[PDB]
Amino acid sequence: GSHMFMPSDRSTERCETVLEGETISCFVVGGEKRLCLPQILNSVLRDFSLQQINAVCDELHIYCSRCTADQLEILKVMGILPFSAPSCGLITKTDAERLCNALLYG
Repeated sequence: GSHMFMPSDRSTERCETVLEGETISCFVVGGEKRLCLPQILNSVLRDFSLQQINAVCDELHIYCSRCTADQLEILKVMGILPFSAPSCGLITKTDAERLCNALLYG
């Protein structure tokens, strides 16, 4: 058992937010919505190269976190990711908005 060692709460539900016209699934962590990165890359930023996206993320000091086992499962149950997805990155709402703004406009 891990509970006796005082583990932190895990994600138990998902939510969503609208990013540049697309509804993206998220998990609230630390008071901020964390957006499913693959979903963004496959929709709002579908026509941008991963090289450019990555380059701009670095310039904006955007850190992409990794889905916990619980978050990965929830996204799969929601049909957002295939059941065979090995992992999934997350990006904060603020970071995602700035990234899309930098790429889509100006």
